[PDB]
Parts: sequence; structure tokens; C-alpha cells
Amino acid sequence: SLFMSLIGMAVLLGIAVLLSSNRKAINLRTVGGAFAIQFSLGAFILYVPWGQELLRGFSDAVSNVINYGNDGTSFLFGGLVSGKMFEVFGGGGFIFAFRVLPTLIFFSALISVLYYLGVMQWVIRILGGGLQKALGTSRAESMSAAANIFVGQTEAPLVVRPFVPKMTQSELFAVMCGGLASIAGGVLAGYASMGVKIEYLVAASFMAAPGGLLFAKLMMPETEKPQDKPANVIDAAAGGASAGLQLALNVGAMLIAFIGLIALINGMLGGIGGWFGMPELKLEMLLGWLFAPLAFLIGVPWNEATVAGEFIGLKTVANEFVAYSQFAPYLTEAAPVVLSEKTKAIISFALCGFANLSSIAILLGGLGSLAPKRRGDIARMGVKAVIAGTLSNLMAATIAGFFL
Amino acid sequence: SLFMSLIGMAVLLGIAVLLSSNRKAINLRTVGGAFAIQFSLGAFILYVPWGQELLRGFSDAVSNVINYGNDGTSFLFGGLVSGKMFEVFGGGGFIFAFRVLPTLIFFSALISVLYYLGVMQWVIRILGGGLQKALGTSRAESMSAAANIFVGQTEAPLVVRPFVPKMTQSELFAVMCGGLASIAGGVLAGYASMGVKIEYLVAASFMAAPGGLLFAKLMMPETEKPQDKPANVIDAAAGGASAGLQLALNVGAMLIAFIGLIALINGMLGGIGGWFGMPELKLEMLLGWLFAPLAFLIGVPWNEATVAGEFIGLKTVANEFVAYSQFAPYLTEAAPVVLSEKTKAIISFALCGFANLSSIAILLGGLGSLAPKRRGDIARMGVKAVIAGTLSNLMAATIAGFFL
Amino acid sequence: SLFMSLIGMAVLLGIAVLLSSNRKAINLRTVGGAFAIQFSLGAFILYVPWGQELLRGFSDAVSNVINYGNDGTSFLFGGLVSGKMFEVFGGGGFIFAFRVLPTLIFFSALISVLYYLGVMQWVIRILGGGLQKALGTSRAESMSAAANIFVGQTEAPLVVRPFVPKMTQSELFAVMCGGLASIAGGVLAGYASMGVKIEYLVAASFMAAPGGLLFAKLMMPETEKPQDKPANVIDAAAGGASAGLQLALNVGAMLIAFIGLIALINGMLGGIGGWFGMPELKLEMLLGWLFAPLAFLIGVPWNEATVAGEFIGLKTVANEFVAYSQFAPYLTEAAPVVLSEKTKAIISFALCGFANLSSIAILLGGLGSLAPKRRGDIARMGVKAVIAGTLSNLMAATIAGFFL
Ligand SMILES: CCCCCCCCCCO[C@@H]1O[C@H](CO)[C@@H](O[C@H]2O[C@@H](CO)[C@@H](O)[C@H](O)[C@@H]2O)[C@H](O)[C@H]1O
Ligand SMILES: CCCCCCCCCCO[C@@H]1O[C@H](CO)[C@@H](O[C@H]2O[C@@H](CO)[C@@H](O)[C@H](O)[C@@H]2O)[C@H](O)[C@H]1O
Ligand SMILES: CCCCCCCCCCO[C@@H]1O[C@H](CO)[C@@H](O[C@H]2O[C@@H](CO)[C@@H](O)[C@H](O)[C@@H]2O)[C@H](O)[C@H]1O
Ligand SMILES: O=c1ccn([C@@H]2O[C@H](CO)[C@@H](O)[C@H]2O)c(=O)[nH]1
Ligand SMILES: O=c1ccn([C@@H]2O[C@H](CO)[C@@H](O)[C@H]2O)c(=O)[nH]1
Ligand SMILES: O=c1ccn([C@@H]2O[C@H](CO)[C@@H](O)[C@H]2O)c(=O)[nH]1
Ligand code: NA
Ligand code: NA
Ligand code: NA
Repeated sequence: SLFMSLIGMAVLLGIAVLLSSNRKAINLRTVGGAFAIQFSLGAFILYVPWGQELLRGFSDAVSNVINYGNDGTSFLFGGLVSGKMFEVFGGGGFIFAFRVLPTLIFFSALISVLYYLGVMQWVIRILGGGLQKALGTSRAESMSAAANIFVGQTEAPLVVRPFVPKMTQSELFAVMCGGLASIAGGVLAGYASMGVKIEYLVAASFMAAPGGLLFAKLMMPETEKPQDKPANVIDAAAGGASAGLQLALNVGAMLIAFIGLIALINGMLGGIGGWFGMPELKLEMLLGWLFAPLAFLIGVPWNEATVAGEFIGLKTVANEFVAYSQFAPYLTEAAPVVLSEKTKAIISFALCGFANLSSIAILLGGLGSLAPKRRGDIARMGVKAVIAGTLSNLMAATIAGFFL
Repeated sequence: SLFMSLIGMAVLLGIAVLLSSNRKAINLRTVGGAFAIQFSLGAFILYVPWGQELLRGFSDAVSNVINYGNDGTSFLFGGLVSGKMFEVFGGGGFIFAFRVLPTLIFFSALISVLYYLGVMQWVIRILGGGLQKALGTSRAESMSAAANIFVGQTEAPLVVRPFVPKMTQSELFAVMCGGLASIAGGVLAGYASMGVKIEYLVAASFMAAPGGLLFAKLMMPETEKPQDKPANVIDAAAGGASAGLQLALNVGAMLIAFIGLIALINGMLGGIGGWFGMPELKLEMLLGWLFAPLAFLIGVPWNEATVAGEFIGLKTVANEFVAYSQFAPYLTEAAPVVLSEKTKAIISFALCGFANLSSIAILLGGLGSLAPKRRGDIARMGVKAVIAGTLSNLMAATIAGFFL
Repeated sequence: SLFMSLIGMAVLLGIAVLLSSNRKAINLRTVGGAFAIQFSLGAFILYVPWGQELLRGFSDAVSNVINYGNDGTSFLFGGLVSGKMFEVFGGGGFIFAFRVLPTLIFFSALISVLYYLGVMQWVIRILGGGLQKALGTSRAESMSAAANIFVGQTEAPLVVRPFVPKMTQSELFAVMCGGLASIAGGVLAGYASMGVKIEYLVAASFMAAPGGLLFAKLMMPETEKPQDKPANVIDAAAGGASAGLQLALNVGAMLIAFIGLIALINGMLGGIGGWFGMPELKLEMLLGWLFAPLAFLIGVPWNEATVAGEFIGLKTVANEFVAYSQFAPYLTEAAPVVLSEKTKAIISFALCGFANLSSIAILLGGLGSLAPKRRGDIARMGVKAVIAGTLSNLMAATIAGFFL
């Protein structure tokens, strides 16, 4: 029972220690506090009544902002996003391209507005400062960690851009890990519109901050000594719309391509499996088979660990967006398999991160532009950082499965 | 009656004089002629029979080019832009993304073709030359003013690009003002497809040329001494399609974002107004309340000035595209309020300009690239130029309301 | 009969000889072998049983990859690409924007994956080497010719990019000609989805390799002496999706614009023809009238040569994509004219090339970036190279019409 989870946590921490660049330099105050905050944050918002109330309050607000944003998409696509669509096409009346993608545009505009107004900086400063006084992490790395709660891996470091070129390897690694452990407001709204529970997405975003520092500081302890805008609000909103347009277009093409490539891989796997008596072989069977142990380890019941493995595996080998798109159907009454409410929570939490190999190329471009002489360092540390981020998502799922 | 309008005109001119950089350097020939042409142009095409006939003749031609362009969108979107759409979804069968936006693509291609063929240059040279001999404005600023009738603020100066780096501050200011006072062929076709009357759009585009010079030369009189391509027609058309694609994508994302942000602002305003006994508070009430005087001043009947204020206010604080999108419904039998045909004309004319604060950032990039050392000057003069452009749109609306 | 074709071939070769930069330097081994391979390849796959079987086998595979890729578009557009669309809108239920364009995205991703895995390089090396040992063409120009079977004119030279800056004028010209004579995997899948027969598209792509060298070496014989990557497979797929997105967007805007401009040209032609007693005058009549001789010359029956001319003419003056879009309707039971199965094959083959004037601007940018000092040479040789490519497509159509 609750024992299989506390071992899950122990195993995750252990792997990080085994992979550390220097176990003897690990600061127990830093890593102990970091775990304590991620664990307590979970308990607070997933277990204690007052916590559950703040979480549901924040989630309902987010759900309202989303609905407000949909007035814009309704203006652009009209009847193609109305109730009439379900009467005519049934299930296929939900057009993903017009229901989900335009949300990334509206959220980016909104986030850009909140930065111009100083609202983001205000929230980041309080959370980032809380982390550093509690953990002894540097100022710049703590701010980047907090910013990553709300924005993507290449956007979050912008709040400390002048300090990036000269941060320590341990600081730069943490900055990467905070990005890989979290997601971003725009896609969060996307996943929600796909049916993923907002409470889970919000909780996982907040837990990514200490989670990312926890595993960065286990795997890459500090061995050095750290140191230490649009003309108006309308231009801010337009610049945000433009960046989100570009994001929406990219995510759309990636989904058409990746989902297409998986179908082709499955056609090939069936013909190849056939030579070995397994004509039914598919990419989902390999991944389920291969990741079931890990799913079991974080608290998925033995009889659901294999289906859970498919989703977790897909997020790791491809990205969380392709994974969520294959997981969303299991969140509706038309699911091929009815999963426990606890297994749904665990999958939702473990998928909630940008941790995958392709995020390295993105960090090289985006985070690299802030410190062009540190691109060698980013490439070198890329794989470890993806592992760090993966461990953080897994730890959050274990904690969540525990308190549920 | 016709008295409330002639005072409207007087007030608009007066504000410009009050804001001038040097009232004593204002050239009466220049500003008197400029007003005389804008006023007479209106009379000619809105009042005198032969004028009304040329205008309706030009508008019908434009309406035919639009219909021709729709064959291309029909090929791409098929049934989604057919009559069957209205039978199935009713009013929401009109999909804005496929009905309006593709028109920007076709018009840009067409404009690019007419430049390659020398047809644009020919028309610009006649109108621009007529202006300068009549007003004593410089050659380059007069050409830019005429070009702005047909193309956007960043495209119009291209006909005089080699002379821009060295124009006088008064010349550069006029170039900006001609851009802010007008629109462009692509979006004109958009507004028409939305239901805005072509006659009004065309008339306002032509009146923007003297109107923009009028207010530039009132607010920034000349105190210095002024001076003085695609390989084939198919590449021209393709380069124009490509630029219009980019424009269509940007306008679409801006609409999803801005309309979304207004709905969120309204949710917030309702909760905030509620603390003061006004739970019904919205952004449209603030703007209507705030701009009613101005609407009244240009000839909107007292009892329609508040609804007129909403649209005029929205165009000023955001842009004309968001404004037209909220005004278009009042042009159909399904309008929340039936407005006089005179109030519809006045709103249509006063919305017909790129004059807003966000157009400054666009001028900095586009007009700045032609004269990188004059970017400081553009930023400095930005706000005055937006005011100049606003006065020009307002003056055109007053003149139009008068002759109707 | 079969005589009218062998004269077609003779005429095509003759024009090339007449236009040569030096008929006395033409290498008979090179040009004789090149023609022998194009002709024999046709015979092999269009006539001999075993050949027809390999071709239909390769075409069916391609047809399966396409269907696999459509799972991705189905996820993004849902009901708008389902069988229900035809019940509601009938013929107009086929939305080109969602049926055809997303295929360019999936194919680009796939091609990018096959390069990362070394599968493309492997196939190119065998075919390119076969060509050079047989023809005595240089190594680099032979590889570029083979690569052009599968990828576009600006992508194919990438397999020999370090050698491009220093190739001979005859080599550079051949590189251009291989691009103009062929198409690319992405658009091939597009044309197929439009109804064009895959067997024809595949056969024409393979015949473009010797065909392009044949006419390059007739028109620009060698008079000089020739000489002689994404971090992982997921980044490869994403980079390919992104490039194909950009391509899909461009092709879409070009189609809206060009088809729109043709409708406007037709409105104007009707009014102008009217002054000469031909109110029915259209762009298709001019092109059919003007290209009928050429269509007749390649084996189109006298009574179908005029309709065939429309399509061939349109591909030459605009591009093959606009042409295929006007030709596709004649491939369905709802065709305005029922054409012989032989006339359909001939049109399909003669349209199958990037040979048009606009492809020069594209070669300047793409091929020019590989050798910035050779841009002058590319511009100078552009028109001859388009003629060379056109002759290659025409020759392939004649050969095909012969063996059918
Ligand atoms: C959708 C279903 C199909 C899923 C199956 C796909 C599995 C592919 C695994 C990725 O392969 C590796 O990825 C690394 C990450 O990019 C590369 O690191 C190389 O590149 C840099 C990446 O960080 C360096 O950090 C590394 O040290 C190293 O040099 C490495 O070469 C590459 O072989
Ligand atoms: C959709 C409904 C909501 C509507 C409400 C929004 C109202 C916002 C008003 C804009 O605020 C100002 O805009 C100026 C224009 O950009 C800025 O000028 C600054 O920036 C340059 C702009 O030109 C300079 O010209 C100026 O002198 C100045 O420095 C200025 O700082 C900024 O405060
Ligand atoms: C859709 C229905 C309508 C169809 C009718 C359109 C017909 C237009 C024909 C194109 O005109 C020529 O195209 C050349 C190719 O671009 C140009 O070459 C010029 O530009 C370079 C192109 O290669 C050089 O190679 C040339 O030598 C030359 O200087 C040339 O100037 C231009 O006049
Ligand atoms: O704001 C965002 C959204 C997405 N992604 C990338 O796109 C993938 C799919 O969401 C993620 O894993 C991440 O690599 C970002 O980098 N930033
Ligand atoms: O050709 C165009 C079309 C639009 N816009 C910008 O987009 C806004 C919305 O139409 C305008 O106010 C203007 O700022 C341009 O600058 N040029
Ligand atoms: O991969 C591609 C696809 C299209 N095109 C260009 O786009 C036109 C339309 O397909 C072609 O003739 C060619 O000029 C390319 O250059 N490369
Ligand atoms: Na983040
Ligand atoms: Na203009
Ligand atoms: Na090719």
C-alpha cells in the first residue's frame, strides 16, 4: 500500500544519487528542503481540506480565463466550434485544430500582458525568494525555477538573462532542469481543453519548482561560487499573440507529422512482428511492456501498469503533447479501458513536463541565445538534465498517488 | 443641424492648431488647400450626381475583383464557404477565418502585380503631383500620401525610399501621418467582406491623402528646407501572396487574442463594477461613455452618440480591425440597435484609419528599416502623429455626415 | 501511329541541339546513354510485365504511407475530413486545405527521418553511381540528379554541398536542370491525393534523373574539367515537419492568389475579347490554342490536343501545382470532357516537373546560399535551364504515350 510509494520515492532519489557528478558535494539542507517542499506542497493541496480549496479555487479561475479566451476563437471559426458540430459529426465534431490550438495564442498574449504590468515579476519574486532563503540556492536559479511554473523553458530564464552568461555549471544545469521539469501556461490550457484535469496540471506546475531544484542539486551539486520591453500594454498583447501563433503552428505540424509517423511505424511493426509470430505488434505494446515496471514503481496497480506505461513511455521518447493526445480518450466515457481515478492522477502528473530529448535542441537555441559561449555546456549537460526532469515528474506522480 | 458639423470641423482644426510645434510657421496655402481638397472631394463624390456615379462605378469594380478573388478561397476551403453552410449552422455558417482572411492574400498578390506592371506608379504620380502643385508640399511626401490611398503605412513610403533617410522632420512626420490616416487595399477588401459599405471605404481612402497632409502640416509645419523588383510578373504575384499570408496569419492571431482579452476584461469589470453597484460594467460602457462627446461633435445624433462611442473608442485604444468586427453586426437585420443611415456612415468613416498607438511600433520597424538613423525621430513623433491621423479620420467623418 | 511519337522525340532532341552552347562539344556517349536510359526505363516499367509489377508494387507502398500519414491529419481536423463531409456538402465535402496540404507536412518529416537514418543516402549513392559510370557525368552532378527523384530542387544539391561552389558551369547547369525536371516526395503525395495516378508520378520522378542530364548535356556540354545534422531521429522528424509546414502554408497562399488572379484575368479577357467579337475569351482558350501543337507533337490525338494544351500551358506559364488543380477534375466521373486513358497519361507526365520561370528565383535563393559567388551564373543560365527541364518533361510524356 502506502509502502510501495515511499519506496518509489526512495528509488527515484537513489538513481539521482547514483548519477551525481559528486555525491560528496551534495548539500543536505538544499536537497532535504527541496524534497520537503515538494512533498509538503502535495500534502497541502491534495490532502488537507484548506489546501484542496485553494487549489480548486485557482483551477476554477483558470477554467474561467480559458472560457473567456474562447470568445476569440468563436469569432474566428464560428459554427465549426459550436454545439451543432456534435449533432452532425458526433464525436468527430470536436475539431482539435480550432478547439485547442487557438488557446495557445490567447494564453501567450495574456502572459505577455501580465509581464508588462509587473504582475508576473511580483509573483515570481515572492516564490523565488521563498525558495532561495529556504534552500540556499542562488538568487538567479531560484527565480528561474519559480518563473517556470507559469512559462516555458526558454521564456523562464529571461527574468534573469543578464546573469546567465556567467552562472556556474551547477546554476546553468538547474536552469535547464527547471525548464524540463515543468510546462507552460499556454499548453496547460491546451491539455485542459483536451480533458486533462486542471487541478492536476496546476498542482504539477507548482511542484515542478522544488522538484526541479531537488534533482538538479542531487545530480549536479554546486562545486563553484555563484555571484550576487514593449512600448505599451497593447503592443505587449500583440507580441504575445504573435509568439503564440508561431507556437500553435509548430505544435500543429508536429502533431500531424508525429501521429502520422507512429501509424507508419505501427504498419511496419505489424509486418516485422509477423516474422516472429506477433502480427499484432505495435509501438504502444513495446512502450507499455518497457515502461510498466516504472509505472508500477510510482504506484500504478499491477493490472493497469502496462496501459500506464504506454503513455509515460510515449512522453519520454517523443513529447508530452503526443502522449496527452493518446491519453485524453481514456478520460471520457468512451475509453477503451476504464482506469482507476488514482491511475488517472498518476499518469496526469508523470506526463506533466517538457522532459524529453528534443527539448535539448530547444534549450540550445533559446537558452543558448542568452549566453552564446555556454552552448557547449548546454549540449554536454543535456542528457543528464532530461533525466533530472524526468525524475522530478515521476516523483511528483508518486507523491500525488500517495496522498490520493 | 448642418451647423453642428461646421463647428465639428472648426473644433478639429482648432485642436491641431493648439498642438502645433509652431503655429506661426503654419502655411495657410498648404493647410487651406489641404482642407479645401478633402472637403471638396467629399462634396464631389458624396453629393454631386456625377461624383456619386464615379464612386459607385469604382466601388462596383472593387466588388467584382473581390468576387473574382473568392474563386481561390473556394478552391481551398470548398463546402466550408458555400451556401450549404447557412442551412446547417445558420448565422454561424459564415466562417470569418475562411471568408475574410484569404482576401488579404489575394489583394496583396494583386497589388504586387500592379506595381510590377507600372499601373500603381502611374496612378500615384498623377495624384501625388496634383497634391504638391496645389499645396506646395514636397515631392516625396506628396507621393507617399497618394500611395497610402491603396497600400499600408509601411508599404507606401517604398515609392520614395531613397529620399527618406534625408527628409526633414516635417516630411518624415507627414509620411507617418499619411500612413496613420489611411488603411490599405487588402484590409479594405476585408472590411467590405464583413459588410462595411465599399463606397464609404473607398471615399475615406481617397480623402485620407489630403486629410493626412492637412493635419501633418498643422501640427508639424515645415521649418527646414526639403530637397529635390521581382524578375517577372509571376514572381511578383507570388511575393505578394507570401506577404499577405503573413499578414493574414498575424491579423487572425491578433483577433483571437484581443477579442479573448476583451471578454476577460469584461468578466473582471463586472466583478469590480459590482463593488460600486455596477455589476453590469463592461469595456463597451466605459468607451461609449468616454467617447460619446466626440461622436456627438462629429454629427452623431444625441441618442446614438453613446453606441457610436463604443466603436470609435475601440478603434482608438486597440485598432480599427477589432472595432469593425464589433460594428459589423449593427450593419445587418440582426443588429442589437437600429442606427440611422447617417450614423452608420459616420462610424464607417471615423473607423477608417490605422491611427492607433500600436501602429507606432509598426512604423518603427517598417519605416525605420528605410532610414535606421531616423528611428529616434519616429519614436519621438509617434504620439503626435497618431493624434494627427485620428483628427484626419474624424474630419472625414464630419464632412461625410454633413453631405449626407 | 507510333511514328508520330518517334518524331516527337526527334523534334525535342533537335530543339536542344539547336539551343546548345556548343554542339561540337556534345559527348555522344553521355547524351546517347542518357536518352537510352530514360527510354529503356519507360519501356521496362510501362511495358514489360515484370517492370509493371515493380512499379505497381512501389506505388502501392507509397499509397500506404500516404494513408498512414492521414491518421495525423484526421487527429487535427476530425469530422471535417470524414465520410460525413460528402453526405452534407456532396462534392464540396472534400476540403483541399485539410486533405492535401497536411500531406506535405508528413512527407517532409518522413524524408528528414530517412536522411538521418542513412536510407536516402544509400539509395542515392547506388543510382547516382550507376548514372556516372554509364554516362561519364561527374560524381557530384550524378548524385544531385538521383537525389532529385525523391526531393525538391533546393534540397537535392545538399548531398553534395561542399562541391557546389567550385563546380563547372556545365555541372551547375546540370544541377539546376535536375531540379527543374523533377518534383519532390511531398508534393507527389499531394498530387496523388488530388487523384493523379501514383504509377505515373513515380515513373516520371525516376525518368527525370536521366532526362535532366540528357537535356543539360545537350544544351550545356562540358567544356571544362570537373574535380574529384539533427542530434537525434526525433529532432530530425520535427525539423522536417517544420519545413513542410512552411511549404504547406506557401503553397496554400499561392493557390488562393493564383486561382483568384486567373478568375480576374478571365473577367478582363471576356470584356476585352468582347471588343473583337469574342466575349467568351478566357485564359484557357489562349493556352489551349497556343500549346495544342506541342500537345499534338507528343502524341495527343488531334481532337484532344486543345484541351491538353490548356494544362500543359498553365504548368509552363504558372506552375505544375496550379495546372494539376485544374486537371484533377478531368480524372473523375464528373469531368467536363472524357479523355482517352492515353491522353490522361501524357498530360500527367508532361505536368510532372518544377520547370517554370518562378523556379529560377527559388534556385537563386536555395541553390545560391550554397555558393553565394555563383548567383550571377544561376541567373544567367536560368531561362535555358527551364527550357531544358521542360524538354525533359515533354520527352518523358512522349516515351510514356508511346509505350501505352
Ligand atoms: C516516436 C517513437 C520512436 C522512438 C525511438 C527513438 C529513440 C532515439 C534516441 C535518441 O538518440 C540519441 O539522442 C541523443 C540526444 O540528442 C544524442 O546525443 C548526442 O547529442 C547531444 C544531445 O544532448 C549530446 O548531449 C549527446 O552527448 C550526444 O552527443 C544521441 O547522439 C542520439 O543517438
Ligand atoms: C483593449 C482595451 C484596453 C485599452 C487600454 C490601454 C491604454 C494604454 C495606453 C498606452 O500607454 C502609453 O502608450 C505610449 C505609446 O506607445 C507609450 O509612449 C512611450 O513610448 C513611445 C511611443 O511612441 C514614445 O513615443 C512615448 O514618448 C513614450 O516614451 C507610453 O509609455 C505608454 O505608457
Ligand atoms: C498566369 C497567367 C499569366 C501568364 C503570363 C506571364 C508571362 C510572363 C513572362 C516572363 O517575363 C520574363 O521572365 C524572365 C524570367 O524571370 C525575365 O528574365 C530576366 O530575369 C532573369 C531570369 O532568369 C534573367 O535570367 C533573364 O536573363 C532576364 O534578365 C524577364 O525579364 C521577364 O520579362
Ligand atoms: O512553451 C512551450 C511549449 C512547448 N515546447 C516544446 O514543445 C514540446 C511539446 O509541447 C515540449 O515538450 C517542449 O519541447 C516548448 O519548448 N515551449
Ligand atoms: O497592411 C496593413 C494592415 C494592417 N496593419 C496594422 O494592423 C492593424 C489592424 O488592421 C492596423 O491598425 C495597422 O496597425 C498594417 O500596418 N498594415
Ligand atoms: O519542394 C518543393 C515544392 C515546390 N516548389 C516550388 O513550388 C512550385 C509549386 O509546386 C514548384 O514548381 C516549385 O517552384 C519547390 O521549389 N520545392
Ligand atoms: Na516551465
Ligand atoms: Na495607407
Ligand atoms: Na526534384
